[PDB]
Order: sequence, then structure tokens, then C-alpha cells
Amino acid sequence: PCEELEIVWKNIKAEARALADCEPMLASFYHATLLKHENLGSALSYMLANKLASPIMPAIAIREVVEEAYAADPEMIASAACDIQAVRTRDPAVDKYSTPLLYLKGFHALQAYRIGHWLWNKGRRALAIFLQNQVSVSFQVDIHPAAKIGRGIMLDHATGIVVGETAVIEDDVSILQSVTLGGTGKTSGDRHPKIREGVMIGAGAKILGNIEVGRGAKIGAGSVVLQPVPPHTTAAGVPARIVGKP
Amino acid sequence: PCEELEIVWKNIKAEARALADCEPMLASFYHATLLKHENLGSALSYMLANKLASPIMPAIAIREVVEEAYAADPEMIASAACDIQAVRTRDPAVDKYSTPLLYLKGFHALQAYRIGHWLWNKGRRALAIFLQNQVSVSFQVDIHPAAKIGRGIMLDHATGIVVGETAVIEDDVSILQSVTLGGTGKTSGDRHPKIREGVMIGAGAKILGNIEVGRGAKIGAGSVVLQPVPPHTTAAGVPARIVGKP
Amino acid sequence: PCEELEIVWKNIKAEARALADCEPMLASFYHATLLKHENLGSALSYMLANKLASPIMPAIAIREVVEEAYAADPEMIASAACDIQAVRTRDPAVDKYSTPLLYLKGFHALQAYRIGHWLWNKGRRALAIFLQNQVSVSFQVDIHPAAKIGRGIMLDHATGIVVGETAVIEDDVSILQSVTLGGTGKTSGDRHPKIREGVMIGAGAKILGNIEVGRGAKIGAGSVVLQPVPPHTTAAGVPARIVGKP
Amino acid sequence: PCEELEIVWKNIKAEARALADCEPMLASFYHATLLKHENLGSALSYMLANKLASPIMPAIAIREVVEEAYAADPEMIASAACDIQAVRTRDPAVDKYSTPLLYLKGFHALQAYRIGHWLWNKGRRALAIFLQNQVSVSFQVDIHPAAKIGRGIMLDHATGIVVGETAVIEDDVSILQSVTLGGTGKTSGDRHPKIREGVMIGAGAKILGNIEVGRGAKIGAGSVVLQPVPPHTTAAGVPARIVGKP
Amino acid sequence: PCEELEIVWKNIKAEARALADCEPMLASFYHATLLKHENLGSALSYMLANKLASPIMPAIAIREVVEEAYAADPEMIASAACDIQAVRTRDPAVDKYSTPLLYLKGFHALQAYRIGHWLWNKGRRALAIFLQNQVSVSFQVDIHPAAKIGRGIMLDHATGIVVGETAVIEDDVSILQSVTLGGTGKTSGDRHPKIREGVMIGAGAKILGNIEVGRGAKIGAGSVVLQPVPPHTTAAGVPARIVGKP
Amino acid sequence: PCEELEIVWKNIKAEARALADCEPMLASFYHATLLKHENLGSALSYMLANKLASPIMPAIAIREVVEEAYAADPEMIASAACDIQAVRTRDPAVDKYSTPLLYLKGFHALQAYRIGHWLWNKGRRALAIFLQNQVSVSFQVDIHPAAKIGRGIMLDHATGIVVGETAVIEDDVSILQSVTLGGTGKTSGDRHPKIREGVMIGAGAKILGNIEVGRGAKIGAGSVVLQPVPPHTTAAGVPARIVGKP
Ligand SMILES: CCCCOC(=O)c1cc(O)c(O)c(O)c1
Ligand SMILES: CCCCOC(=O)c1cc(O)c(O)c(O)c1
Ligand SMILES: CCCCOC(=O)c1cc(O)c(O)c(O)c1
Ligand SMILES: CCCCOC(=O)c1cc(O)c(O)c(O)c1
Ligand SMILES: CCCCOC(=O)c1cc(O)c(O)c(O)c1
Ligand SMILES: CCCCOC(=O)c1cc(O)c(O)c(O)c1
Repeated sequence: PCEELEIVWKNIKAEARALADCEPMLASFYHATLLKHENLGSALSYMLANKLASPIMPAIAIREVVEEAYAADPEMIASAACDIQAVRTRDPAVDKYSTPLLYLKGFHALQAYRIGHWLWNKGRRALAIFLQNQVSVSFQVDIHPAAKIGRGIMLDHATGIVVGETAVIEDDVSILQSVTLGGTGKTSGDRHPKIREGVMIGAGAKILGNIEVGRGAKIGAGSVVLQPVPPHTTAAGVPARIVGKP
Repeated sequence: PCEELEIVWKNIKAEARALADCEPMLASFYHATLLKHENLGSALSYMLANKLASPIMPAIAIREVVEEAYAADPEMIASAACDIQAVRTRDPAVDKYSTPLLYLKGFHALQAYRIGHWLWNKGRRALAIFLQNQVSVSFQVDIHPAAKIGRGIMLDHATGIVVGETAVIEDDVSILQSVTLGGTGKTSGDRHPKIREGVMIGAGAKILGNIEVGRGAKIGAGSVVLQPVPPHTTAAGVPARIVGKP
Repeated sequence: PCEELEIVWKNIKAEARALADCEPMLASFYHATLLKHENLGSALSYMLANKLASPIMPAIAIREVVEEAYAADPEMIASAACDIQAVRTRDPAVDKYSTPLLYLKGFHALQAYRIGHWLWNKGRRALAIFLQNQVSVSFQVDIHPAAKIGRGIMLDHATGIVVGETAVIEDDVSILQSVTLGGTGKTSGDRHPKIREGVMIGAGAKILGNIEVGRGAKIGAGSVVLQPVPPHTTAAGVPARIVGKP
Repeated sequence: PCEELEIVWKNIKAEARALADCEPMLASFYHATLLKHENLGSALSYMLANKLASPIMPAIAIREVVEEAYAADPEMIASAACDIQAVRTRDPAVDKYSTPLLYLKGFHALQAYRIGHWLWNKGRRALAIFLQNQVSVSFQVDIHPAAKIGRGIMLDHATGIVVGETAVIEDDVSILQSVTLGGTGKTSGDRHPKIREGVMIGAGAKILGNIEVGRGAKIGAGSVVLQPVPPHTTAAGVPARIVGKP
Repeated sequence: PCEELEIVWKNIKAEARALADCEPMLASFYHATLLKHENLGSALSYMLANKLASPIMPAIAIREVVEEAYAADPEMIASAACDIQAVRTRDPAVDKYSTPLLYLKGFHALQAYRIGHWLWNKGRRALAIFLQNQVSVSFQVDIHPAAKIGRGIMLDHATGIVVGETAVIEDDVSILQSVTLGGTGKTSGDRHPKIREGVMIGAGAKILGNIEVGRGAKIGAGSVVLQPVPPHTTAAGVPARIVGKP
Repeated sequence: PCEELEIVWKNIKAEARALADCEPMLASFYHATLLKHENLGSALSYMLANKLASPIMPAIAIREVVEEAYAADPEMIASAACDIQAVRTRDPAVDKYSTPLLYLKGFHALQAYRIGHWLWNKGRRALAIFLQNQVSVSFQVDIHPAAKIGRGIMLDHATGIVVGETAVIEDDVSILQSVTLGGTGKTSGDRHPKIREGVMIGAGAKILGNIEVGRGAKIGAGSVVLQPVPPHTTAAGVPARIVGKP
């Protein structure tokens, strides 16, 4: 259910032009990050390259990797725009389209994941794994690039999120800080959770194993979910049990 | 119960001079970070600017902003001094006044919050939100700048701390790593906790909603607090219940 | 049960030469990080120096400190090699010896701890504490340098790990994201856990106090362990109780 | 008399692959500068961006500008290849096609001039003048972007070269360190020299005013040329007079 | 004959605002370098700090020093404004007040000299000599900070300019690239030239010893001046002799 | 005739300890550049690595190259100390042993040349040529690494110095800014000057061809020397003729 990419971009530029006027200390930042770019794809590649840069691998090098991915699969940029909207609609602290793009590390991590996922599915595993782990240090989100994640995702606050190799996260999911989608121990093969559409996961929840969390479900903060959660229910506790409906 | 600013500074400088002599590898660091500065405010702005610097906004620009805030509200520097003492008095590993200022990302994150809170209350929201989110990536602490936080606060270890827009933290509070002061929903308006004076919050505790944690209470590690906690009580478990007295 | 250092290194170079051919965008990274170095110690000091570098302390300065430590206690490099193997044998996502060394922040943090532990035991506490806290910001692991940690350790994902001053972690232990090995409150002296050989600690587990976790035990994700756990037992829940055996 | 671009590039990659094997310390440099790039244009934009980067304008931003220029006028890349050959054929110290491209600041400055000249002729004077003056600090060559400069040029050693706004330098010219192509004083309009094809200019020669230096002439080191020099003549002295023929 | 500081600044800001609109690629640069600053002094300190920054001493540290000098002697900022006008009025390529301030290393070197001269006259010689020599590597101009230099000075192109300890340069002087105001020996005491008001010095001129160059004189490019030059005379050649009148 | 290396080092450290006390703004710089190092070799490698660092090749990488050269030929460090003394004795503006080491780009260029010369004579031509050209951009001195240069050399001011492949510079030579020791045109084989012991070369002199400048001779500023200069004479003019004795 996402608004048009080109429409979110225009909104973003309009907000930024206006914001640059009312805060002179950030005008340079708004121009470099948003206003000089012709499209959302180019602003995204610039941002990720600058934020992921290190002595190990410079921004100029990261950018050409991201630009190649976006040139080959421009739907990733459309997913970014859907992710921007997800935050704006769901987070009461965020009114502007430009806010997630500019500032939120969960959003940034989610878009870096898309690049890593594109690389991994092309067999460019080394580069995907390089990026995954540079994202873990820079944005404190560790998503394996083989995980299958949809669009309209919000990674709220985001610090300490861990998502495993064989996880699936469907559209419109909201995930808070310190959520693990992980295994049951020294396990192998299909071993990580399947999070269905519209699920919200509270802070510090651990969802472990190849188990379903059904569509529209709510996972309580600090839960340890070891069995499947039916659609449209609230699961909570250690271990998690059904405590209501959302 | 907080001693004078000029006095902690003199102590800090005394410690640094002596430390520079016994560790030649750190002498340059002690001089740049502390000894060439004429006051704590100057040392704080330098440190925050250096640690928050990135490709997207340099140390030289961040320092200007911090210096402006400290010039307009120098009580923020007095709060920093109380925060240094808090760590020295409560953390048994730390015995020197210079230690929180030099090394501890919780202390730095708390002082960065103060600048953001000053900016936010001046209507300079873009800059406060920029700082909040750079603090999140740099020190792994995500405090909304509209949160109202007192002095004599310890953020022990600090990684993964998240504090919401409408939270309150009174004086002399101690918070550990991975503590969330968050919402219950999908919530709007006044929706985050009220942590009263002298409260201690254990590692990984989630305190959710507009609920009081009474003064002198102890929140257990890994707790999920969903109802108010009376003063001078120990609350623990998922969900939290009264388990005793400090 | 460790493969010899020199064999690990030879395999590392073999993998990297082959990987550099199949991914041109990372060839420079592989040559700088691995292929130009004559031994594992050289590569580790270069990597740690580059990854911990900041405005307050440059790579060139950090490298000198790490090289000194490795010259005085070369067994730290053998511990690194055991740690590489640990990840390779236990993590189904990792097949190559080069992977932990190149990418995993848990591995990097563990090797940085070794340098800090060496400095701390030489009485060079300032420098040990500088490194501890730079590792906290860069890799999001906070290990006090006085903690005693063996070899064959895996810090899986690693973000939010906190280990206290008087903790002990024996050989072949596996620790996940957001694990605290901490105290029970306003405590002093021997106050942190003793983790025995082959223990596995799930995501977000808090182990509090000077309590033992016995040989080969398994701590559940999200547990709050307040009493000792007997060997070869699975403990879980808030608070943790015995739920089975691995 | 220029070898084709694609043949130059193929030779460049061949040399670099071989050189990377025989010097491990530079393998990373060769892969980043040359071997990861699909064509000479890509390598030139990367090199210019990295070498001109500063706090005021990063590599990532400079690269976009250079890539745009090269996309709109790919003949600039063919001029670069002619310039590489010029140095290789004329400089007895240089045997490899890769050498000018990798190391020589005169070559780099010449290619930066081309980008500036392209911007200047598009009316993008601010950006042309930014580049001119960044080239002056980085490579110590100050060429006004309105100067008209051909191909097969060698700027040997290059430091202190100054070329004025209305200068012309035809094909196959060789210029040494500290050469000024300048005016006669407080002047205006067409006021700088016209250097014709195959001219050789010695170290420290000043050529002043809108005067011609004819085809195949030789200007002596330390000369002050104030009148025109006929073709195929050697001019030298202060002021310069005819002393022979090359 | 030098117009007001507040007026040149207002012009500079007017130019920058307009220029930012017609070149989106430089808008960030215009905002960081000029538009976010409240006065010329602030813009100058920022620029000098950014351009002189290096591994050995960061922008944030250099800015403090420059700000202290400008606070103690704000006439240095008025001299900068006269120097901007000098270039605008004398260099036919330059028509905007913002151009010398933004781009011209001769202008920057001259303003860095003023800070060094202030430091030197305060007995802070180490810092003046540090700055002199960082200016030499960054802007390729080497002025001893004890040299006495007036205002309305143009250092045109500027590369390789060298001015000695006991030199004097009065108001309204124009100096080109590779000009040396040096000694004759193996000399001691008062040993460098006295350049009087309105003198013009051509490219590569060497003026050696404690000799006068009289007011309004013109020194020819490539000259070696060893005896005094009377006012309003043109001196040229090796060695220099009187050749006419301006 | 050089003082002992170990004696100059002690002097250097004594000066620096004292200077760090009287200038707090530079204490960090004195500690990082001099006071933390155990010997002159280690301070030199640190300095050259920091000053030559770029996006292209980091300080950490440059340092290991310089350390290897110094470990294999420690006489290079003794030549450095002789060079420090040369400046102190010959330059009236320099009293302290620490001054050349800290600040003078000519001294730095001379020591980088020694590293390049060591590499070139080991057949490591690529790395020697990398360094030569990084020195040309950073210190504005371009010395071919095959040139044979003695000790007790002063490169005064140094900007624009160019020395060719087959040049020789004997002990105790003084060379000023913009001196070229170059060829006669498109020449080959032994083609650059032979500068004998104790020669001083004035600013902007061009000495061209395989010609001798005899011991103790003085070359005038701005001369063009095309024929041999007998020992103990002063040569000057364009072209140079014998004008006296020193
Ligand atoms: C024991 C019940 C714990 C309940 O946790 C939540 O209801 C909860 C709170 C939130 O802020 C969420 O975002 C969430 O998904 C669940
Ligand atoms: C299940 C009983 C709760 C256990 O957690 C604590 O007692 C606790 C609380 C705190 O605020 C701490 O700082 C702590 O170290 C332990
Ligand atoms: C019984 C409630 C939670 C149990 O959690 C686990 O079984 C667990 C423990 C571990 O050490 C793991 O690595 C894991 O993935 C799950
Ligand atoms: C007759 C006085 C100086 C002559 O200088 C040269 O012959 C000269 C000219 C050039 O173009 C060169 O490249 C050179 O090396 C010498
Ligand atoms: C040999 C006659 C001297 C030639 O040099 C100049 O006339 C000259 C002097 C200057 O001060 C200039 O700025 C210039 O462009 C030419
Ligand atoms: C025409 C005579 C020119 C004389 O140039 C010099 O005497 C001279 C001056 C200096 O400062 C030097 O260092 C030098 O070697 C020569």
C-alpha cells in the first residue's frame, strides 16, 4: 500500500529546501545529503556509502557497489520509499518523509540489507558479508544477507537487532531494538523464524527456531518465543504464551 | 548532593597531569582531551565534537553547536560534573574523576543529550534529532531530546539504551545496558515512563507506558514493567511484580 | 583441540588469494587486510588498529601498542587462531578461516580484549581502559580488561555483550548478542560470574553475581540467572531454573 | 600520432597485474587504482576524486562531477591516453603506461584541467574555479580552466606551473616545473601566450603576454620570453633571444 | 583606500546565496564555508582550520588558535577584507568578493601569516613556526611569521613564494608565484628586503638582501635584484638594472 | 663532521619536554611526534607516515615500509641526524635540534628520499617511485630515488626542488627553493649534475646536464648553469659565468 516513489522524493526535497532555510547550521548537510541529488536512489547510495565508510573501505568504493545494485534492481529504491512511509505512519515522533532517510539507523540498515541481499542472490557472497558486518558496526543491526525481508518495514531504534540466514520477514512488519530472529542452538538448515505480514515485535523479544509468527500478531517486549504464534494474537512472557489479541 | 564544578575540574587536571607522566603512549591523548583546556565545558565540547564527527558532519561544525548551548545554559556543565561524580561514587571499577569524561560512552551520550535537549527546547528540532541519531550510532544510546533527564545520572555500559520522547528521569538514577523506557503500542501523547529519583534499573529491563517508577525503587535485570512500581520497592520478572525492598 | 597457528594462516592466505580473483571489488581489501602480511599477528594488529582508529587516537598509534603486546606474549595470536576455528566449527553460516578474521566484530572484540588484558596485567590500566571503551563504541562489546577469558571462544553477533571486571570465561564458551555477565546491584569485590568450559549462552541472557555456570551447561535466551547452574544442565526463564540437559 | 585508448588500457592492466605480484605492499594500491576498474575513464575519475578530496569537498562528491564530464565528452579520456603516451615516449625515466596514470602529478593536473575546461565551457564557472584551485594546492599546478590545451602534453615534474586564462597550448608540447604562461602586468583581454605544437619549455621559463611561440621551438630554462619566438628556433636568456635551432 | 568590513561581508553573503542556487553541486560548500557564518572572522577561522588540518593537528585545534588571535586583534579581519578587495580590483579573472576567500591559496596563506605574526609577536613562536610550515605544505607559500606585511596585498597564484624573517612588505603590494624575498649569504641580522607600498613583483623574481624596493616600482619576472630599486622605476634582468618607468 | 645520533636525540627530547610546558596547545603534538618515541628512527617513521598519508595509501602502511628500510640500513637515521645539524648550524632562523625534525618540509623530503633510495637500490622501484611522487605532492620536492645524495644536506624552504635520476649531491650541500638539477633536453644515460661537497645553490638556480659543480662553489640565485663550475668559485647569471669566489 505504498505511495509513489517520485511523490515521496518530491516531498523529501520540498521539506529539505524549507528546513535548510530555518536551520543554517544544517543547510550544508541538507544540500549534500538530499538537495544535490536528482533522485532517491542517488541520495540513498551517497548516504550509505558515507555512513559505512571506514579505513577498511572508502565511501567512493561503497558507492559504486550500491549504484550497481540499484541500476540492476531499481525496485529496491521503491522498497526504500515504502520503508520511509512505514516509519512516518507508525512512529508518532516522525512527521516528515525526510526524517527516516536522513537520521534513522534502522532505515539505513534496512536499505543496506537490500544491497547485501541483491549481492548474495548474485553469488557475490564476500561483498554481501562485508556489508552485513559493516552495517553491524555502523548501525548496530546484524541481518544476514540471505534473509528474505519485504517492504514497509520499520526497524524502530534498531540497536542490537539480529536476523538469521533463513529468516523471512513479510511486508509491513515493525521490529524494535534488541530483537533476535535466531536459532534454537547449534542447529542447521532452515532454522530461523518466519515473521508474517503486519507483525509487531517488542523490544528485546527473542524469536527462536523455524517457527511461524502469524499475520497481524503482536510479540511482547522481552518475550522468548519458542513455538508458533497464531495470526492476530498477542504472545508474551518467558517462554511466550498467548495473552490476548491486538 | 553534588560538589563544585571548579573543584572536579581541578581534580581532573591533577589526575591527567600525573597520568600523562606514567603512560607516555597516552600523553598526547591526555593533553588534547583535557590539559590544554581551560575549563570542563571546553573539554566537553571538544570531546563530543571529536567522537560524534563523521563524513556527514565534521568535528569543527559540531563543536560550534555544543559551545553555543554551553554559553547559553552553563548549568549543563554543572550537570556533567554531577554525572561524573555519580559514576565515581557508584561504579566500583571507577576511582578517578577523569575516567567518565575520558572513556565512558554512557557519560558522553548523556552530555550529548543535554545539548540536544537545549536545542529541542529552543525549537531547533532538526539539529536535536540529528544529534540524537548520531549519538545512537556513535555511543549506541538513543535518547529522544524531548525526554526530561536530571543530573547525577549513571548510564552504566550503556549499549542499547533507548529512552522515549515523553520520558522523565529524575536525579540520581542508575540505568544499565539495554534498558528501554518505551511505549506499549502504537501509542500517542504522554506514553513513556516516569523514573523518579534514586531508581536503579538493571540490564535489559523494559519499562513500558506512562507509568511511574517510584523513588528509590530497584528494577530487576530482564524485567518487563507494565504497571507502576511503588517507591523503595524491588520489581522484577516478566511481567514485573513486587519481590522485596532495597 | 586447536589446529596449529601456521596452518590456520596458510589456509587464510589461500582462501584470500582465491577470493581476490573471484571478487575484483574486494581485491584491495584482501591484499591490505591479509595478503601483504607475513603472519597472523601482523594482520591482527593492522586490523585492530584500523578498526579502532578515531580522531582521538589514530591507527598508527594503536598498532604500536598491539604489536608490543603480541611481541611480549605471542600466545595471544595462538588464542586468536583457536577463536577463528571456534566460529568456523560452531557457526553454520561460516565455512572459511578468513571470515572471522575479516568480518566478525565479536572475534575482533575478543582479540582487542586480549591486548587490554595483557596491558591491565602489566599495570598499564589507562591504556587497557582506553581500549576497552573504544572496543565498546566500535564493536559494541564491553569487556572489562581484568576479566579472565580463555580461547576457542565465540562471540556470535556480539552486540550489547557486557562482561564485568571479575568474570571468568573458560575455553570453548559460546556467547550471543546482548549477554551480560554482571553484578547483583551496588556490589564490590568478587562480584561477576564464573563461566566454565563449553558453556553456551543464549541471546539476551543476564548472568548476575559471583555464581558459577558449570561445565557444558546451556543458558536460555532471555534468562536471568541468579543462582549457580550445575554442569551439563539447561537453565532458562526469569529467574532461571533447570529445564533439562544438552 | 596516438595509440588507441583500449590498447593503452589493456597494457595498463597487464602491467598492474604483473606489478601487483612482484610488490605485495602495493597490491592493494594497484587493485584500488587500476585493476577493479572496467575502463580508463573509471580509473581516472576515481584517482582524481581521491587525490583532490579534502575536508571542504569529499572524494565521493568530486567523482560525480568528473564522471558527468567524461560521460558528456568521452574524448577527454582519449586525450588522457595521448598524454600517458607523451610521458612514456619523452621521459627516459618512464617505461610503463601505468606510471603517468599512477604517480605523476603533472599528468593528474592535466586531466583535472580537462574536467575544469569542460565545466567552464558549459558555463559552470564556480565548479571549474573550485577544481582549478584545488589542483593548485594538491598538485601545485595552476591552470586557468579557460586555457585551451591540446593532447599529447607532458607536464614534467610540474610544480609551480602557472597557465593564464587566455593561453593556448597545442598538441605535443612539453612543459617543465616552474613555467609561467602569463601576462606583462596590469593587463586585460587576450593577454597570455600561444604555445604551438611540439614546443619544449625548460624549467622556470616565464613566457609573458599575448605572444606566439612557434611550432617546434625550444625555450631555455630560466628564460623570460617577451617577444614572439619563430618556429623551430631555440630562444633563451633574460630577456630571451634566438640562440640556435633544435 | 579600503572599504568597510561589514560591507564586503554582506556582499560575500549575497554572492554566495545566489551562487548556491545556480550550482547545486557547490551549495553544501557555499553553506559550510560562508552562509552559516555570522561574520568574516568566523568564516576565515573555519576555512583556515579546514585547509590546514592534518593527521598531526586537526581542524578543531587549529580553529581555537585562529579564533583567539582574531578576538585579541580584530584588525586582522579588516586586513583580510582589504586583501580580498586587492585581488578583486587587480586580478582581471576575479570579479566577486567571495572568490579570494573561497579559492585562492595566496589569500589563505596571507591570512594564515597574520595569525602566525600575531602569535610570534606574543612570544608564541612554536605555534607560529608550526603554522608557517603547515602553510608551506598546504598552500606552498613560506612566509616567516616575523616578516612585517601590510594590507591590500595580492599573492597571485602564489606557489613557491618565500619571504624571510626580517622582510617588510608595505600596503598594496602585488607578488606573483615563485618570488623569493631572501638573503645573500650565509647572512645574519637584518638581511631580507624592504618592499615599499604599491610595488609589483613578477613571477620568479629573487630579491636578495637588506635592500629597498622603492614605492610604486615594478620588478620584472625572473629578475635577480641585488641592489636597491628607486621608487616608480622598473627593474629587470639577471642581475636587475633600471629599464624604465611604470 | 656530525654530532652523535644519540646525543641529538637526547637534545631533541629535552627541548620538546620544555616546549610542551610553555605551549599547552602544542603539548599533544610534541608528545605524539617526539616524546612517546624511544629513538629518532621511530619518530622519523611516524612523522613521514603521517605527513605522506593519503586516501591512496594510509599512514599505517607507509610506516611499515619506512621501519623496514631503517631496520635494514640504520645509517639512514645517522644521516637524518647530520641533516638536522646542517640546518641548525646554517639557518640563522633555527636554534633547536627539534625544529627541522618537527617542521621543515625540506628535511622531511630529504629523509623520505633516503627511504626511496634504499628501496630503489633493492630493486623495489614501484614503491620508491610511489614515495618520490607522494613526496612531490606533500612536500613539493621531487627527487628521483636513484639520485645519490649525501648527508649534512639542507633543503632550505625547498618548494619546487627537482633532482634528476643520475644526479649526485655530496655531503654538506645547501640547496634553496626552486632549484633544478636537471637535463639539457630530450637526453639519456648520465645526464644530470654532479654537485660536490659544501656547494650552496641559490633560489631558482637551474643546473643542467652531466656537469660538475666543484667543491665549495656558490651558485647564484636564478642562474642557469650549463658548463662546469670550478671548485671554490661563485657562478651566476643566465647563462652562468664566474663572478668571484665565496
Ligand atoms: C508481558 C506482556 C508484555 C507486553 O509487551 C507489549 O505489549 C509490547 C509493547 C510494545 O511497545 C510493543 O511495541 C510490542 O510489540 C509489545
Ligand atoms: C529476578 C530478580 C531481579 C534480578 O535483577 C536484579 O536484582 C538486579 C537489579 C539491578 O537494578 C541491578 O543493577 C542488578 O545488577 C541486578
Ligand atoms: C526455555 C526458554 C528459552 C530457551 O532458549 C534456548 O533454548 C536457547 C539457548 C541457547 O544457548 C541458544 O543459543 C539458543 O539459540 C536458544
Ligand atoms: C641558453 C641558456 C639556457 C638553455 O636551457 C636549455 O637549453 C634547456 C631547454 C629545455 O627546453 C630543456 O628541457 C632543458 O632541459 C634545457
Ligand atoms: C625583462 C623585462 C621584465 C619583464 O617582466 C615584467 O615586465 C613583468 C613584471 C611584473 O611585475 C609582472 O607582473 C609581469 O606580469 C611582467
Ligand atoms: C648575479 C649574482 C646573483 C648572486 O646570487 C647570490 O649571491 C646568492 C644568494 C643567496 O642567498 C644564496 O644562498 C646563494 O647561493 C647565492
